[PDB]
Amino acid sequence: MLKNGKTEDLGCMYKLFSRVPNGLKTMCECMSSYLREQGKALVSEEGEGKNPVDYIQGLLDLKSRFDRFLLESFNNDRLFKQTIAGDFEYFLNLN
Repeated sequence: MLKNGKTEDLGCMYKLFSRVPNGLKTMCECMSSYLREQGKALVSEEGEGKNPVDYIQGLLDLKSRFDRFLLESFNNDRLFKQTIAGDFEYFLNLN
C-alpha cells in the first residue's frame, strides 16, 4: 500500500510502530528506498527518451504522493521529512 496508496493501512501501521524507537527508522529506510528507486527510474532514462509528463512534473507528482503519505499517515515526522528532502535534492540534480 505504499504503491496502492491506501493511507488508512499506513496510518494504522505507523500508529503501531511509533511506539518503539528504531521501528520508525526501518520505516524511513523502506520509504526512502522506494522513493529513490522510483525517482531514479523517472528522472533518468525511461528506455528511449523521456516523458515530460512523468519526468519534469512526474517527479512532482510522486513528491506530492509521498507528502500525502507523510501527512495523512506519518503526521509529518521530522526524520521522514529530512530523508525525503535529501532524496529530492539528490535526484533532482540527475535530470
